[PDB]
Amino acid sequence: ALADRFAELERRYDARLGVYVPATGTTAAIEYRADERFAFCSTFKAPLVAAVLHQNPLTHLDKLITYTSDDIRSISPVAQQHVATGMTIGQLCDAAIRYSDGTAANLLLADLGGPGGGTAAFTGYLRSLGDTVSRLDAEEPELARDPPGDERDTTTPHAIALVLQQLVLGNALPPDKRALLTDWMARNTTGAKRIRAGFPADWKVIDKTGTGDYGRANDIAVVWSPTGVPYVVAVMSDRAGGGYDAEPREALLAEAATCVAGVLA
Ligand SMILES: CCn1ccn(C(=O)N[C@@H](C(=O)N[C@@H](Cc2cccc(C(=O)O)c2)B(O)O)c2ccc(O)cc2)c(=O)c1=O
Repeated sequence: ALADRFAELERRYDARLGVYVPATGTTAAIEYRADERFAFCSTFKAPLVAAVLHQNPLTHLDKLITYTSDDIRSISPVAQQHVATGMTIGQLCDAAIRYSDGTAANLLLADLGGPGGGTAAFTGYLRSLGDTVSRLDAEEPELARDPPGDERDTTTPHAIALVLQQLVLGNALPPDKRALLTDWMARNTTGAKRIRAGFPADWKVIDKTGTGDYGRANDIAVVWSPTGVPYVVAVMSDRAGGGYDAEPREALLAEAATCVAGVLA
């Protein structure tokens, strides 16, 4: 069944794969290594934006943040182009999710305040959603580079799925803020070859990707069936057998997602 197919994907890509799809009223949970730890990588940027939204009025989105070239210490497709002008908190949220912008993520972490440049506050926000598992210990780009087995900067497919479920389908955020998070994930630019590539075109997919060393490739998504039925899909992977320089394999995530989509259809 599904377990054997996931295991064959692991063999095919020389990878470790984790999958979680929460149960619904009519479907069973799908789980494969769902309670094993995997590095967040940039998937944390989605609940990070939720934390900032939660903690502030909507007018906070229009606050201008200034930063320097030396502040850019991670891949930052949007922030690279706005050193002179700055970026608003809302623009940083947009960039963090839609382009996986690392400087935007670090500035949003800083905006949360507190120890660890915001990382403790972020972890605290997850705790407020009942996630006692995940932890963020570093900012970008260090958080994507911990050795396999290190618990720093890790979550589990199970844990992050339940968090994303509350944020997008639940009531963790009031409707107006929830709609912002959902819109940013819906217009993500980095996910076409991952969960999106596993679901037929008549399914809606919103997502946030993560990529790291040791061949890390993650994607977390909410998907809607052609009749409007929602599901949460978390897929995480690494290729520790290839060492630090191992190439991430998007096709592994696309194949895993295709397996999931077939079961959910
Ligand atoms: C100081 C210079 N330096 C050094 C290392 N570094 C870094 O490791 N970045 C990982 C990363 O940002 N990851 C974010 C993802 C990201 C964001 C934007 C683009 C890309 C891309 O691959 O094109 C990837 B996240 O935390 O998941 C990363 C790790 C492995 C990769 O194959 C790609 C990027 C830097 O960004 C960096 O600026």
